[PDB]
Amino acid sequence: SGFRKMAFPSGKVEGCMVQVTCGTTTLNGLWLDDVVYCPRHVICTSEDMLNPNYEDLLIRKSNHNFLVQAGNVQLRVIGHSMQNCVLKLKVDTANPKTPKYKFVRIQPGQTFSVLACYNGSPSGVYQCAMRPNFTIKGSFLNGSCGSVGFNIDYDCVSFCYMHHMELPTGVHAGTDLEGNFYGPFVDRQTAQAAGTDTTITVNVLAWLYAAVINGDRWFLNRFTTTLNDFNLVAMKYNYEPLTQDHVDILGPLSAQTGIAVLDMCASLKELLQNGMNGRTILGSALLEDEFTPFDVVRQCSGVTF
Amino acid sequence: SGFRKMAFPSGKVEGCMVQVTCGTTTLNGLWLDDVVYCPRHVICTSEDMLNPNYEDLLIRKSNHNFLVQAGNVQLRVIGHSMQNCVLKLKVDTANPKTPKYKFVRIQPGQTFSVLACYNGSPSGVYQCAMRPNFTIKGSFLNGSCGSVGFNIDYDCVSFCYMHHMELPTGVHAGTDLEGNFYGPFVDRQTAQAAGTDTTITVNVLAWLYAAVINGDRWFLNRFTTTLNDFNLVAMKYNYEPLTQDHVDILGPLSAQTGIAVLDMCASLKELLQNGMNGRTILGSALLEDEFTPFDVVRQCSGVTF
Ligand SMILES: CC(C)(C)NC(=O)N[C@H](C(=O)N1C[C@H]2[C@@H]([C@H]1C(=O)N[C@H](C=N)C[C@@H]1CCNC1=O)C2(C)C)C(C)(C)C
Ligand SMILES: CC(C)(C)NC(=O)N[C@H](C(=O)N1C[C@H]2[C@@H]([C@H]1C(=O)N[C@H](C=N)C[C@@H]1CCNC1=O)C2(C)C)C(C)(C)C
Repeated sequence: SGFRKMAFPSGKVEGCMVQVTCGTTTLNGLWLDDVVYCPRHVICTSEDMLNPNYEDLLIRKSNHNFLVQAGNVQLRVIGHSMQNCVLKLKVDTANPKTPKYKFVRIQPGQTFSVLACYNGSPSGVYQCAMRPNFTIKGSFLNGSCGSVGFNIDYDCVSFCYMHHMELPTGVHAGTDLEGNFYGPFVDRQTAQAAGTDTTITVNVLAWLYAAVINGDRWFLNRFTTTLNDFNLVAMKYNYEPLTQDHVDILGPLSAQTGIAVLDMCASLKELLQNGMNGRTILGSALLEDEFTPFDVVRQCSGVTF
Repeated sequence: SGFRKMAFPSGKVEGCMVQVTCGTTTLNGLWLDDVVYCPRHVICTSEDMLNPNYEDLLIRKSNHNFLVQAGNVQLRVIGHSMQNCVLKLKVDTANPKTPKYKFVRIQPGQTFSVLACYNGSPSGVYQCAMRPNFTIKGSFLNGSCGSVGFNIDYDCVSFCYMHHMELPTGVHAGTDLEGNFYGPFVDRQTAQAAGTDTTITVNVLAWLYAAVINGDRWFLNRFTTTLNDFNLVAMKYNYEPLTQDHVDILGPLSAQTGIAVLDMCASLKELLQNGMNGRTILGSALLEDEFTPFDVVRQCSGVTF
């Protein structure tokens, strides 16, 4: 037992991280087969990033201007193109450590692991959620761009995020691996605003099931509610509407614990209306919304990769 | 910016994880060069674990009784011995993925990453602290034993923990890699008690520096204190004494922020005496003590491996 914010093992992704340098700018790239994927603002000076014309800056680069390094080994670049906000650098060597992989675009509310990197080298791994406003709460410094987020399923790495930029209050924004931003953001150093964030209701419920599985049961009340009445109450506390799709997804945890989802909603309703009264749940004084239902099952059942 | 509970990249350790099976019991082992290290209770039946004589049970095992599997490949066992609570299984094949490594015994208050494994396969990675009562707050299920905790320094993996057992309230206990338990525990399924835990004062201060670095400054007051007066106040809140060694270790963060350690102690003193008044620090409603000073610098300066 015990319940921790757990990240995927990062070895498969570590074997794909490289360093990309164009002129004076160095960031991280992802090397899969014979292609290196990286953020397009590697081609920028600091001055360009205030208002870049990426197509124009790329036209004046040639293959040899991109210095790509896997550890202590330069990879020779033999073609290049831009896809949305990422560059694809074709190299003359296929990465022998390439995992089975997919590129996926995740949904708000879903979680993934981030391998933060600098100069092509891994610094650490942590778990994030795609917030409803399409930002993530990450930990990123200068040079971290090109770091990727991912999930693993058996042997298959699903890449879903590449890091590009930071927003007020330590908030981060990036693209999927086709270079399309999550959220209404562009890769330009100019004022842009995130939408209001909201709490991921289905993840709070998953985490309350994790608490019950761990023996933290004090918050279970004797009541049920309707889905409609729960959503009226949760709305003023800035919680996402709970849909029937969410209820079905919570099925395995509900069936395992013997606690109907709507009965857990009645307990959450009371927590939202009355507070915690100075108690904790799984050691936390705040309700937690960055564990999906699958995260809870994965951790409490010991799924491996 | 941003501050997350960050684990070390686990790839180097993933390449060392194997499965060990003796009779009906399967757990994890660590394969370095031509030796597999694993917990000795792999040689137990469930009944033996109530009161095992490990020396006696080991005498009736021979090399061939240990089934060691690296992925889909059986490693042939060619010798065996017991060192304290771990077994060393000598195999006929050196692990070609062996990192540069060391075995170290960590101190209470220090942190490390855990790669939780089942059947020799990684499930997830998270960061833990060795509590002052020599337990850790982990996430471990049946079959997780042999999972290891570690730190990385440049290229060198320092292994410091191997998992053996669970204590009341989701608390975990294990050994260093010479098989010596942390704390007053034995590997026997019989009542044993942990000591009272206390809060790691120097880590709380490190985390408050991380908060300042991140712009969360509301708790800084205008006061200083003496080391003696701080420790009198912290004692009734079940905080560890802060020593001059701790103050020196906090030097880099103090010098970086321009906040004398004893000035930060005066701020912590006020938090302990007055509470948070409904505010958070780095998103948390509780003071956090599982980041060391080096963890803070590593994250906020982007150290890589
Ligand atoms: C106003 C608005 C809300 C839009 N915000 C910003 O302007 N934000 C900027 C930013 O992020 N950038 C400016 C420039 C880069 C991108 C960039 O520097 N990315 C780093 C990659 N290595 C990752 C950063 C570095 C700091 N922490 C990270 O996460 C591009 C092309 C947008 C700054 C101010 C944080 C530098
Ligand atoms: C009373 C006391 C405080 C001493 N506690 C226990 O008895 N605790 C026991 C326990 O842990 N064990 C009993 C038996 C094993 C060791 C063991 O089952 N280890 C698992 C390795 N794969 C890891 C466990 C499995 C559950 N979660 C883990 O962490 C040995 C030899 C001590 C039980 C009750 C949790 C099973």
